[PDB]
Amino acid sequence: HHHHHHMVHITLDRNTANSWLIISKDRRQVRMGDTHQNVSDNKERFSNYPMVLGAQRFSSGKMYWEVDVTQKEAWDLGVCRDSVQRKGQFSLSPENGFWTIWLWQDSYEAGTSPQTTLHIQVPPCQIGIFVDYEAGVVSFYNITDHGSLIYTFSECVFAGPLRPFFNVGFNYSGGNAAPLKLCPL
Ligand SMILES: CCOC(=O)CN1CCS(=O)(=O)CC1
Repeated sequence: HHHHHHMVHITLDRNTANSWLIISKDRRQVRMGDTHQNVSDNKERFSNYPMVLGAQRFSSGKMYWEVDVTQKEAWDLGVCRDSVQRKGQFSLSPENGFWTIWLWQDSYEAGTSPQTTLHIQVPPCQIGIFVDYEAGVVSFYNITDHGSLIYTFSECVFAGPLRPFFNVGFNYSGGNAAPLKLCPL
């Protein structure tokens, strides 16, 4: 792909994070803590899952960023509406305002309803995410496999400002402690 020139500098928004997440001082890395991280509750925080939003809001244009997922067993990545539900149980679907892919139990799937199987021959260590707001497109790229396409959501109905979306996943196994990292431009 030739989307690299739309690169944007994404930072994480502390105030949206699940209370067990640890966001680095530079706001470029997030990981699961082993306990509550001693922050107050607020209506922005994701309560049920280890999720956080980027600070940036997008309502036009073309945007591209990359995320490092090295040695993780589970994660979700993509974009979501600024107004997604924060509290309680919900599925990641375009109907609920999410355009995402994930890794879970050794398989990759796109967050459609119902979910779609992805065909990845080279497990990615870094994922590229491209958003074209006007075209209604969200695309995912395998940076480890020379930028190969993973998945395209098309005919997206964003219906609001978009935020970068992250889930570091649960660490019940002891094998998913590694962080998500925003990779340099
Ligand atoms: C994020 C919501 O908190 C929990 O469900 C509690 N806990 C699950 C197992 S874990 O992922 O090892 C650490 C967090």
